[PDB]
Amino acid sequence: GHMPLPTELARHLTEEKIAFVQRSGLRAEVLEPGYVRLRMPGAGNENHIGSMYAGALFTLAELPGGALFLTSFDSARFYPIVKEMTLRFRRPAKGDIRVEARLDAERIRQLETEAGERGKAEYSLELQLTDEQGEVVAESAALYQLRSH
Amino acid sequence: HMPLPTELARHLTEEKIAFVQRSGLRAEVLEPGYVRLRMPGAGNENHIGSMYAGALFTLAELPGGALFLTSFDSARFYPIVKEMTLRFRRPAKGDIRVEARLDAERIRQLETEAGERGKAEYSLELQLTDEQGEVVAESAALYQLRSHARPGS
Repeated sequence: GHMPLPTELARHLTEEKIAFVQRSGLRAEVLEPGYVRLRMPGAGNENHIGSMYAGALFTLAELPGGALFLTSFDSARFYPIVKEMTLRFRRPAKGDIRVEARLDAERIRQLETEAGERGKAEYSLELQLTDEQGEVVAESAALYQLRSH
Repeated sequence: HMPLPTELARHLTEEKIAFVQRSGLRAEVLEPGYVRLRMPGAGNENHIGSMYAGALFTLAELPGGALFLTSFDSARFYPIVKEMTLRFRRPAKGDIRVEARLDAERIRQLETEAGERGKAEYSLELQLTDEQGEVVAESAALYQLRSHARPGS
């Protein structure tokens, strides 16, 4: 079905399940069906020139893929496969950086219909990572393949 | 010649950036125009039995900075990554490695252009491999070698 895990529990999962992610201090601000918002703290994630390291920005952009899948898709029937991800670093990322990712229920229905019928469906997430002033510091594009069990 | 002695270059590569240090990334070879790094599988696993995508990205991305440390005046210039594509080929199990190079001539062209114009771009197209030599991921990235601007300018 599409019943997401109880929120508070899902937040701990998102922030702690993967040690690599847990060590970065990544926090989940919102975990809803069709909408996730995460925050990567600047502290501890700085690079060699006073801004967020590219790998931390990548992690922030990558996580919504799995988080949004769990809150929006029927995980008992399908599973996601990430084919590739592209990051564009537009400006120095200073302070805490956030990202929002959306996929409405209608889109999920179309995708799962296709995945169910043909065995797989392709979809993507194009996100904007923003700083405290709302400026876009980086943009990501991730190509996913919805696969049926 | 070498812009930095080996142990110092290795220390900077593995520890200058805390995010990288925490991952346990190790430099196997660091020389002008050539670097080889290794990301341990232990501690970098995702929830499904293979290396987390973020660890793969870090391994694939760092060669840009490592080559900078071994090939250029690392006080006069600094590197930045502009854009990068990472393609996942198969679950990455065990320790994963990557190697990258810049020929002598390209190094000269880059420092000259960065010195005269303030910036110069260089790209890297790399393959990450597991202990059996299987290609687990492939990346393409654009970096910029930049000179420090004069404060107040």
